[PDB]
Order: sequence, then C-alpha cells, then structure tokens
Amino acid sequence: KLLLANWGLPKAVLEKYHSFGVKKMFEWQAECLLLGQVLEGKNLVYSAPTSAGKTLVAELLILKRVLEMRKKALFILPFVSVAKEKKYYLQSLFQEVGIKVDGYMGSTSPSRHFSSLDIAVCTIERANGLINRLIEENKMDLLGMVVVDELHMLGDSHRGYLLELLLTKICYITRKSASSNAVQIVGMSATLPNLELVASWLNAELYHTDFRPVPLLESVKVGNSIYDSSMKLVREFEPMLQVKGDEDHVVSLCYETICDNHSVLLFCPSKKWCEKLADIIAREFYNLHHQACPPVILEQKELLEVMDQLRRLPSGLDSVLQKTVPWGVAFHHAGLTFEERDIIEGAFRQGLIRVLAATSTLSSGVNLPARRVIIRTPIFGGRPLDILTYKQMVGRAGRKGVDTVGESILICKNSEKSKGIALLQGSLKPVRSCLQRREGEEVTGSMIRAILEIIVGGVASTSQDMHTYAACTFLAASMKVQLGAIEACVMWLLENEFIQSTEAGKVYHPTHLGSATLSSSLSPADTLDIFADLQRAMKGFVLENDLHILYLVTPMFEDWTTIDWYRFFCLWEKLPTSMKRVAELVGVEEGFLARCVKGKVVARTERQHRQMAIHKRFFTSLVLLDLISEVPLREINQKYGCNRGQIQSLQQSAAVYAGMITVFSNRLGWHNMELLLSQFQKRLTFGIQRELCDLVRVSLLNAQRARVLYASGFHTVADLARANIVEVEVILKNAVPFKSARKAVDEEEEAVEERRNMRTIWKGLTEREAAALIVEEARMILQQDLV
Amino acid sequence: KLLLANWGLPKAVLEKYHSFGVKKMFEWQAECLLLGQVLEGKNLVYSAPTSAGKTLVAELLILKRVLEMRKKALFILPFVSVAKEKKYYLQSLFQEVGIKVDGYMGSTSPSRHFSSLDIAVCTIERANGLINRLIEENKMDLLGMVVVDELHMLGDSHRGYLLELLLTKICYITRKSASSNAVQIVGMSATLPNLELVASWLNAELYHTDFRPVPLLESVKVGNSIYDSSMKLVREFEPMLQVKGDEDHVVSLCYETICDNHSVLLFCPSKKWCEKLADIIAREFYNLHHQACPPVILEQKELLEVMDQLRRLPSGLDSVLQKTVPWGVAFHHAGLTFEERDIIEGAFRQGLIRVLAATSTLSSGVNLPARRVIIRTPIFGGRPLDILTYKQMVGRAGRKGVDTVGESILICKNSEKSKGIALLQGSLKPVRSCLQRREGEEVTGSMIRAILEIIVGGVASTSQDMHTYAACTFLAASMKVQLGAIEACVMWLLENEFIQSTEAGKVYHPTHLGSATLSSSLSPADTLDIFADLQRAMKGFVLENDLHILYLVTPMFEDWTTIDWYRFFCLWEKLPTSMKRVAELVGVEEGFLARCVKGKVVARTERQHRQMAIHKRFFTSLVLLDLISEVPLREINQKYGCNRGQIQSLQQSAAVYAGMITVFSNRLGWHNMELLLSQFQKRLTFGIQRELCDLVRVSLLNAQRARVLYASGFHTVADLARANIVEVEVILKNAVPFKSARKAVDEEEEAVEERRNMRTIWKGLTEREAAALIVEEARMILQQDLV
DNA sequence: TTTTTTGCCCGGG
DNA sequence: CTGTGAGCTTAGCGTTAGAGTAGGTTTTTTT
Repeated sequence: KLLLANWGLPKAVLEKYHSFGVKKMFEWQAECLLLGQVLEGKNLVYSAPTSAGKTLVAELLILKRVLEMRKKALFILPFVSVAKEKKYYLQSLFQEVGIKVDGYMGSTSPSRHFSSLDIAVCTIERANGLINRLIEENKMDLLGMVVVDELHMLGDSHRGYLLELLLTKICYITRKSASSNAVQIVGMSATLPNLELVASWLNAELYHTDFRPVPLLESVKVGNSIYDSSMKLVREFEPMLQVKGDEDHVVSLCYETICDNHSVLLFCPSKKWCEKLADIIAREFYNLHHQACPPVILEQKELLEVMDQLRRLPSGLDSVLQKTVPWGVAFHHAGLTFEERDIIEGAFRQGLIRVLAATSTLSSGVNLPARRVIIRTPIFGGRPLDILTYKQMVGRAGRKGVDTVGESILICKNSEKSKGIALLQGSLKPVRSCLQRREGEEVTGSMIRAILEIIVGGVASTSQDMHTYAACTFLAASMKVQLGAIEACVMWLLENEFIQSTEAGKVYHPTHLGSATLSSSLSPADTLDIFADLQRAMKGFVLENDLHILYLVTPMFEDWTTIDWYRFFCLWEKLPTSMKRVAELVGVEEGFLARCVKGKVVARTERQHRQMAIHKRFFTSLVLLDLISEVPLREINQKYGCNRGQIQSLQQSAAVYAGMITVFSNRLGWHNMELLLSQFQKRLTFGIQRELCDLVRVSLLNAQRARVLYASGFHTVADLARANIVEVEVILKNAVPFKSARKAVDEEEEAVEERRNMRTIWKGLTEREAAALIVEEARMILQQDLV
Repeated sequence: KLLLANWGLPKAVLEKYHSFGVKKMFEWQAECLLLGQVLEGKNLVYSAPTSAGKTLVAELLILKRVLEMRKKALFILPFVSVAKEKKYYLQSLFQEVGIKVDGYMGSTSPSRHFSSLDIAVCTIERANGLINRLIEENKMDLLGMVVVDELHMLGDSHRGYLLELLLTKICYITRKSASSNAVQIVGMSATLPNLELVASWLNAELYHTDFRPVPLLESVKVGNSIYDSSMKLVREFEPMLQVKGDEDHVVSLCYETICDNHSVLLFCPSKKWCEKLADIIAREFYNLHHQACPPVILEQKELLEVMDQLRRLPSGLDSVLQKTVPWGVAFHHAGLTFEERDIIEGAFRQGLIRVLAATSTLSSGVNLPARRVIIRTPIFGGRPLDILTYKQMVGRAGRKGVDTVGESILICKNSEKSKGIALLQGSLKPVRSCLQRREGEEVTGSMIRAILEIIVGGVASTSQDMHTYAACTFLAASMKVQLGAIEACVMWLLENEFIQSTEAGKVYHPTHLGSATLSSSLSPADTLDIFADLQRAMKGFVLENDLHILYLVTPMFEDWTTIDWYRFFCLWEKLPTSMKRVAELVGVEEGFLARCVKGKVVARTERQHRQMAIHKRFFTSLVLLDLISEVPLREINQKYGCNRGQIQSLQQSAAVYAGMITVFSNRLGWHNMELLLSQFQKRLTFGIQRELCDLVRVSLLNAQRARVLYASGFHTVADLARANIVEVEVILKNAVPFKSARKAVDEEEEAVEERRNMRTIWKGLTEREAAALIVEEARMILQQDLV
C-alpha cells in the first residue's frame, strides 16, 4: 500500500526518491491521491501542515500527468527563495527521465522559450505574466496543469489576488472554449473554514487533515505559568537564570532546552529587537562559560570556518556576529545580505548555531525547523499578531528526523493574556476576494485590473462577455452589484484611455497604453504614475548624464525606507546643476520639499498625490545613482539611512524595471525613448566579470577605470607595473567621453565647472598625476605579490 | 607613331577605344607620353585646351601602371557630375580586362570595401577624406597612383585647396619615409602661368600645348561693330528681325547661327535674366512661323516627346517650358530639378533643342559643345566676370569635329569696352596657395586644416615634424609670417581643444574632438558650430518630435536662400507649442528675429556670430521638417521663398549630414546621442518603396499611412477596395505612436491641444470618416482601372 | 540688385 | 491606524520606529 514502489513510478524517479528519503507515504497521502476523480483529472484542493509531506501529493500528480499526457505543467510558488529550492529539487528527480525543468524567478529565467520546457516552476507574478503572454500568443492550449501553493492567499491584497485573476482566466478560457479536464488545478493551502467553498469554486475534490509526523505542544506562557491548548495548566516555570531585565525569563526559556542540547527559534517584532536578544543571549552563554550548571558544547572548530566565511564577504563580519557566532548564537532578518542569510541558514540547519532570533523572514520562504519555537510578543508592529502568521511561525516547531516532539511557547503579559488565548483558540478568517466592492465605495483596483487583463488579451471584447467573465471569479462564489461594478470599471478604463469605445451594442479595444500595461505586467495603478513620468520626459530629456534615465527606470516603491526628508532637502540643494536641472524637469520643487521637511505627508488631492509620488521616486533615484557610481555601500547607508539588505532588493528590482519600462516604451511606439533605455539596461548590472578582478586590486582603479586598461592592454598588474606612465596617461585621456573645459557663449560657469570637475580622476587627480601614481601603485602591488 | 595600336594596349581596351574614340592620338598626346621619365614613373604636370583629348594621357598612364606596378590608383575629379560620367566611362572601358573600377562621389559608395577596388574614381573631398582614413588604417602603402584634374583650383578658398593638402600629404609621407616613385602624380592645369612652379613643386615634368581640334574665333561687339581679339573690325552686324525686345539685337545673333541650322549657347548673369531672355527669343521663332532666311525647322514631334517627358515629371511641366521648348529654346538653372536639367541637356545633346540659355551651370560640371557661345555682359552679378569663367565658357565652341570651327561673341555696350576686351586679351592669373597670410591677419583655415590633419591622423606628431611638413607645401615652394603660422595654428588648435599637448620639443595628440573632425571630414571652423549645437542639445533634448533632431542634422549653409525674416517671424509664431519649445532650447528668440525684421545689417561679436548661425540653421530646419512631413513642394516654394532646385540640394545634403554627425558623435563617445541620430538617419531619406509605389500613387495616401496598411493587411488597391471600414478605423487609431487625448495635471491647456490635434487627419477628418472615405476611393478607382 | 558647388558608415540579392 | 519599549548618553533615567515581498526580451560564447 504505502510503499511507494508499488505505485508504478519509473525506477529512476523511485531510486531518486529512495535516495532523497522515506520509501513509504503517510496514510493521508494515499487517501488524498485515491479520491475518486483527482487521478481521472478533476481539479483538487487539499490541506496539510507544512511539516507533512505536502508537496509530494502534487509532485506525483505532475509526474503522472506530464508522462501520461505530453502537455506542460506550470508550478506556482509564493516566493523566489522557495521557487529556486523547488526548481533544483524537482530537476534532480525528473531529469533522468528527460523532463526539462526551469523557472521564472527574480532575475533568473529559462535560457529557452516556454515551448521548450516541460515543467515551469515560477513565482505568482511570473506565472500571471506567462499566462498573459500565452493568451497573446494564443498558445494557451499548451498549458496542461497549474499547481498552486498557499491558495489561501486568494484574499491577500498586497500580493495574492493575482491568484484570483490567474485561475479565473484559465477557467474562463476553458469555459469560453467549452461553451478530460483541459487544465487541472491542484491547490495547496492551510486549512480554512470555507475551504469547501474554494474547492467548489474550482469544481475540485477536497481533502484536509490534521496529521503531522511530529506533534506540537502549543502553549502560552503567562507569568510563571504555562497553559496548554484548551488552557490546561500543564506547567509552571521558575527562572533557571537571573538576568537584569529578563522579566519574561526569555533567556532561561532558551537555556532550559540548551541544557538539553536543543535549539531555539525566537521570533521578534523587529530587526532591532532580534539584534538585542541575540546580543543578550550570547552574553549569558559567555557568562555561563566565563563564570564556570551543565556544560555548553559548541564544536567551535566548525564555527571558526563559518565565521571566517563571513569575514570573506564584502559586508565584513558584522559587529554583532563577531560577538554572537562564536557562542553558536546568531540572528537572521532581511537586513542581511543574501549570502549572510544563506550562511546563517546553513549554520543553523547543521545546528552549529543554536539560537536564531529572527523576524517573520523565517516564517515564510525559509524552512528552518527547530525543536522549540518562541514568539516574543503577541503584538507585532502595533498590530495583533495575525492568526495566519502565528500558525506559520509555530509550524517550524519539531525536526522530522532529529526530534520526537515539537515544542512552542508564546510569551505573553498578564494583561495581554486574552490576545494569546485568542491566537491559540482562534482559526483563520474565511478567505474572501479582493474583487468585492465595498457597498458604498469606489470599485477596487483588483477588479479594474481583472477586467483590463482580458480586454487587452483580445478575450471577452464585448461587455456581455465581461459579465460572463465576472461570473467565473471566486467573488461570484463568495456572494452565494455583481453586474453594475463591471460597467463602473470600463468607465474608469475609458476615462483614463486604457481602452477605446467602438460602436457595434459596443466593442472595446485596447490602446497602446492598454497593451503596455498588460505586457509589461505593471499594475494599472502604477502605469499612471509611470506614464506621467515617461511622457513628461519626452518634453525634455537630459542626455548628458544618467540621472534622468535612472528616474525613468528606478523602481516604484512606497516607503522603500523611512525617508529623512530634511537630509533629502540638504542633498538636493547640493546637487550639481548638471543634475539639479533634471530635478527641475522631473518636477522636484523647493515648495514641496519645504513642506515635507516642515510637516506631515500632504493631504492627497490628485495633484498632491502625483507630486508626492515624484519625490519618493527621485529619492530612490539618487540612491540608485550612487550604486552605479561605485560609491561604497558602507557610505551609501550613511548617506540615505537604508541598509545593505534593502540595497540588494533595489539592485534586484532596478535591473528588472529597466526591462519592463523598455517594453512599456516599445508598446507605446516611443521607439526613440526605448533606445535611450535599452542601452541603459546594459549598465544596470552591478557584478563584475573576472576580467578585472586582478586589476581591481589597484586602489586607483574603479571598475570603470580597470575596464579601459583591460580593454586597451589586457594588462595583468605586472603589465601595469611595466607600462610607461605616458601610455597610461594617453589611455586615460582616450578613455573618458569628450567633455569640454571650454566655456561656450552664454553658458553659466557652473555648467562648465561641473564638466571640468567631472573629468578629474579621484575632486581628484589630473591624469598626469594619476598615470604616475597608478604605475607606482602597480609596481608596489607586483613586488608585494611576488614575495 | 600616332596609330594607337603601336603602343601595346591590350586588345580589349584597344577595341573599346576603337569603339568609343578614334584609332590615333593627337600630336601633343604622343609628344607628352614620350617624355622619357614619365613612362618610367616620373610625376607629370601638363596642360592642354579642354577640347583636346586631355584625359587620354592620364587614362593611358593609369592603365599601364595598374598592369605593371599592380597597385591601386585614385582618380580625383572636380564635381560629382564629372565624377559619375568619368566613372561610367572608366568602368565601361577597363572592365573587359577585369579592372575593378568604382568610386566615391556624392551619396554613392562602392559595393565593397576600399581594398576591393583597383581604380577609385573620386571627388576632391571623398579623396582627401579617403587619404585621411588610409593613414588611420596605415594602408597608405596601397596607393600606387594619384591622378588629378583641374589642378589650377589650388587658389579657391571655399573648396579645392584640399587638392594642395592631399598632394602635400602624399609628398611628405613619401619624403619622410624615403629621406619608381612611391606614388605617381599626374596633374592637369589648363595652361596656367607659373605652371613650371607647380611642376617643380611636385618634382614633375612640365608639358604644355595650345593644340585644339578646332580653333576658337573669339570676338567682341560694341554697338553694331564686332571686333577680333586683335581689335580689328571683322564685321558690322546686320540685325535681321530687328526688334526693341533686344536693344543689342542678340536675338539676331542667335537667329543668324540658327539660319546656319547649328546650335547656339548663351550665358546669362542671372536665373531670371536667363529665364526672361529664353522667352524673348522663343516668341521670335513664333513670330517667324506665324508670319510665314527660312523659318526655324522645329521637328516638333521630337520636341513634343521631350515636352511630354517634362509633363511626366513628378513636379510637372514648367509653363515657361511650354512657351519655349516647342520652338527649340530652353533655359538652365541651379533652380531646376536635376531631372529637368538632365532632360534638357540630353535634348540639346541630340540637337533637338537648338538654343539654350544658362547661368555658369554650363561653364563647369558638364560638356555640351555649341557652335556659337554668347556672353551677355562683361559684368556677372555685382562684379566683373572672372577670366577663369570666361575661358571655360568660350571653350564650349568645339563640336567634337562634327563642325570645323567654333565661334564666340562677347557683347557689351559702348562703355567698358576695354574691360570687355580684357576678357579676350587677358590670360589666367598666377596660381597661388591660400595657405598664405597677411601679417595683420590670422592664419587661414586651410592651413589650420593642414596642420590639424597631420596631428590627428598620427603623423608628424612632433613639433619639428610640422615644419618639415610645411616645407613640402606649395606655399613654401612658391616662396622659393611663415615660421609663426605653424605656431599660431598649434595655439589656435589648443584653445579650441582639437589637440592635446604632452611634454617630452613636445608631442601633440588628437582629442576625440580632433578625431571626430577628421572622421566626419567637417571643417574645423564648422565643427565649432556643429559641436556647440550638440553640446547645447545634451542639456535638454526634445524627444517629443522630429524638429530638434533635424536641427542637429540640418545642413549648414551660408545664404542657401535669402531669408524673408518677416515671413519667418510669422512662421515662428505659427509653430505648435512643442515646436516653440524646441525654438527655446536651440536659442531662437524674438529679440533676434524681430531685429532681423527691423534691419538687415548687424554687427557681430561672438554672441552674434552664434545667433546668426542658430537662426539661419533653424530656418533651414523648418524646411526639412515640411519636406519629411510630405507638405506639397508647390506650397513649400511659396511658403519659404524657395525653389525646386534649392529644395533638391537640401534633401541630397541632409541625407549626408545625418551620416557625418553620427560619426562625429560616435567618436566623441556620446553613444546615446549617436543612436538617436543613427536611428533618425533611417527616416531622413526620400525614395519610394517598390511594393508601396502604386498603393501610395493611386489611393492618395501618405507613405506611412499607406505603409501601415501594407504592414497590417498587405492590401493592394484591389484589396483596399475590399477592406472593412471598422477594421481600417481600428488600424488608423492604433497605427500611430500613442498620444494621449487627456490633459495631465500641471500642464498648459494650449499644450494638450497639440497632442489631440496630432491624431486628426489634415478637412480635420475623424478616424471614422477617414476610414469610410478611404475605402470609397479605393473601390471606385478600382473600377476606373478595370474599365 | 545676385552665380554653382561638396563632406558620412553601412545594407542589399 | 493600530503600539510599546526601546533610546539617548553625562548622568541613570528620556523618548518612539516598527516585517517581508515581486514584475522584463533577449539570450546562452572569448580576447
């Protein structure tokens, strides 16, 4: 029965599973795969805890369908991190049968067009983008299957409502062609009260189970007392350690199980709070070792390899990590460089680290199981802790093979107790659409996009079809205004020129501003703020410097950071007129910055909303300029107050926004603006090729400078030590694009001073000085390397 | 001796000469080829009257050397019309031997890279341009021969001094290398004085003849009395058909030779005076036949075919050609189209036209003999006629031995008789080099080109090698201020950033602006303006429309027309609000336009020297904007005060200026601005697409408005007659680049009106109405073709 | 109160 | 928005910011 070898897998995949793990399925998996019609081809929704073999029940369906029918699966995952991990995992299983597995995730994408793949594993908005493009190609018939994780995100508005739109399009196009399942939807979720509604919407079969291989003792600590689920008072605890201001004994709650050689995962409200607790915990591991209780075992021979591997990173070994990592204490949050996450994840996954204070980043996207989970408060960011967040936090408790029973302890004040009791006793709110109009309110951005994305694809081009599409949404299940809201959208789309009216009844056609908003996969709420920037550049584009191209290209964010408007006003005042003119043409204005330094965010009329959206995008441009200007990432974080983890997210985004907005300007037909961006797409790439890595040892070589030496002479630093200073000076003078020292007639001097100060090679040296000093540096580097 | 077959020509060329020419040389041709060292590879400078077989000597020397030395030869010719004719001759002559003959002239380029050619037939600046690039590619060793026509041109300031700069380079690059010739030079110089000096400068043989196949009977008329050049009276004239319509009775002097039934040619100081006087003469041939020496034999059947060929002209038959051409009278201007000029010449070349009136456009650039030449006055323009122009006029008398003698008649009133006679009794002034200076004067721009070009090409870079170059000039040869002239050049080229000074004498290197000058082959004095326009565009470029890029690629002229400043000032206010913004950024201003309306004469400081060039260029940009906007030339002429010759020169020059300024911008490193210009150069062309030609012809559709139909549905006229009006309406809506109809916030209402106007057609049709009308015209005219 | 003339790399079948 | 303990700093008791997350066509290969 449960032994997987009986299920008829091809031996290569069976042997790969035998290598990867258990040969026998859990009983719930055998039931769920033996519902009456899921194997026939009917859609499915199911739920199991994250500790269960959740994805196996999809993988065996994928393996069957892609082998039994020569059609292409589309595996939709909530985050790039889990998408990358699942890509490599699934590649390892199927590759010996010849299934081509590749993914759309972050900046990475398949080296071949979708028609060559067999299983595309991708993030949600990559999948919706691919669905839009499959519609534009009308090649949708290729799509065999959609596998959806976290289907309970149907109601999440920041991201997730895309899952309504995406599944609705597949239903509608199937129903449009209908009026043996063409596209099977397999939807994985946490258990919901109305899960059978989602299953009924998807016409799906249903399974859900409480089964988990490792059981969880949930609890709330209040005072000394620990209450089990159903508030059974199982235990009282007394402080094994006495610590100044550890009024909750949070260190002792760690130490108690550290005495048992078991690890602790400690979720906190914020990054600052994680650093403070990783500091405090490491100080007590130090004190216990210094005042030398049971002994503490560390295997520091391994921690020195981890901590040296951190020292190699251009971040440097962070001042907190210097203190904590030697003791097996770490911290983990999205302020860390991706490599620092992967190092600290790996060190905790092997258990070299024993305590890891973390934000929600270890709740979603990072599967670090632990014996004991702790949640430092019921309040997060002044919210009550979300019930979905809590039940995803505690799902980390228990380690499959290393441990027998999982433990979790919420820490709660006596006055807060009702909130903790609610978190344990409560259950997830019923999932409900974002399409639903609130009774008296303006129609929602999810509905506006949901209507635009069919019209622009040439699907449901007449309004009677739009009512037929609305009847496919999950909203049309949640209600059992449904007609009147649709014609309130087309008014908004018409009066913003996303679509055109045509008589005969009527037919609606996409404008270029339609096709651009669709095929760049921007949101309609963004392409107004982008178009008001792109079109205003057509009226006067500064070509002598990058800042205006960066303002068009820089990612849209709201509150990318807390912004110091006063330092931004001090910064804007300092800009060169070469660049301050770009601020004027963009519309940055002293009358607006003066308000934003003097007072609150302006009340948002459409004018004041636009003028606010301009400045936050400009501030993000000045950061993004400094990144390409090779200003030290240590300096940038002083200058703008962001931190190194945000910068890598900005680098990841700006490299993509250059690509989107090129397609946006292409679809508008503004080909003369496209080329000015399609060239800049070559320069938003921040990692050097190995060509310069030797030359980059020379302190006077910016990569922009090493670029011309290697292009001119293939130089090894030995060659730069051999080179004649006169040849370097001429190579330097033939490196920079020509910019006069001459003042032209009716110029202001500041506009040419900034042409002169832009040619000195650091302010900085003149080339006659630099070309001597760089040969003297190179010959010193050479003799230091040869010894 | 003189029988050509004895000279050892290859039979293919010999038979081609037997076909095209005659089997014998003239006496002077043999005597010159028998100059002992010439056939050994000595340089030669020779003269023969232009009606003799001047070029046969040069052609025979090329043919021999390319067979024997087997090195590539460069044939330099004064004008593109002369170059094209001599290209087809040399190609048709040599190609049966397999000599790869092609050339560089006008917008033309050879079908393969230079090294593929055996002969390059070339205009002066395509040759001096080529010589610069052979030095950059260091292929100078390839150049085995240079052959030069009109070597007397060295004294022109506007042009042709390049023929000193080129030959001085070849001399210097020989003598510096050497201290059987490295290059053989053959120069033709039309019987100058000081011709021994030119021969001595090139270290060449001197050869001269006055031989003519038919003698020139010069004469001069005052009153009724005609005098020989010796001022003997030859005749008193009898003005048959006496009329007050010509107070000098030149109509009778034309009719006289017309009674001899031979062609006559008349040179006139002005287009309108030419155009008037052709009408006057034609109405007397009308008067003869309407009254009826015999009447003029008209052969009207051929003239009606010629006149129908003018009716077939895209610009239609000129009403003045309706008057004159049926009588065998025509006129000839730079103001005609080039097609009309070629047609009218050909009709005269076949002798169908028997009288032709011209400006100097028949002095130089073409050779069409006429038995009698008439010169209307000793005064041409505001000044006495140049004796060089007189000789090239009267040289037209020899009808290729189809007639036994040639005639010339200078005509004047009783005043200035001596200054008239001085054209007959005078001879060419001494040739000289415009590299010469006054003491109270700047070093001339032709010297600045010389001493710049050596530096930038990477030759003679040392401060003493330039004085070694100057010793090879024809200036220095003529002198056997000049020592300071080279130092004045280097100071001027430093202050204009064309060169860089490096220490340890000193060694000078090109800037990018140096190499950009030479690579574009612009003048230094032009490049100060073409750069300042580009440098100003970098500070704020209007991508919104075509006008601001046209201002950069607008051909730069002095007085390409008189500018009717009041009509231009009216045409300035009529510019749309976006185009009136371009006028701000380039610096067009009412405070200058109104001042040119107020008064023609202005003083000029450096500000005013730029301001004139800005406006004179901008006015020419407006003409280009209309020409790409498909405005009818019938309007443009009347709108700007322009004619169909000036327009045609501006089209043919603009296609080259967008070429040069790509290569100018590319090598300044402004690769963003380069790609805009390189993109726009793909639009700045005026040919007709093969497949669209009939579609644009029949339906009266603008080229892009038809092209998108062929792109969107491949319609022929027979298919557009079937097109659905709603489908065409949707195409008409989405064919254009997106211009939003909505006003933005923070925008002038007078600005958005433009963007909504741009989508209208012309009148002022809606897209609905145009999409109806276009289908009606297609389906109606389909029937008119089928009937 | 007014004459004629020239420059550039690159693609095509 | 909501909240609270962290933050500022000389001292020893003043004053508040605060989670994580993502979209593009061409292109893959070197001096």
